Amino acid sequence: CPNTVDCFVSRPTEKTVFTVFMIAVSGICILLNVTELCYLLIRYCS
Amino acid sequence: CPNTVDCFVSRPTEKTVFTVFMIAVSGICILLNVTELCYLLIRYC
Repeated sequence: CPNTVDCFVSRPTEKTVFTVFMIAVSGICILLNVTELCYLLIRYCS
Repeated sequence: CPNTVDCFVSRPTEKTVFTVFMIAVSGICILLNVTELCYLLIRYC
């Protein structure tokens, strides 16, 4: 490409909405897994 | 034009060749007119 070329993405807004949906659900699964992990490690130490 | 575009000139080499000729000849015309300034100031002054 000579110098800098402008390029345009297809459906960027819809892709952002689904990205937010996947990230937020993925982050919740991190909290749920962490909560269960600490629950077991609370009992194991106790 | 978005960002910087590349453009290509038509016959750049032939145009440079003819540019030197016109510049060089006009330099000769300057010297000739200076000579007429000297042969006319020697006669008068």
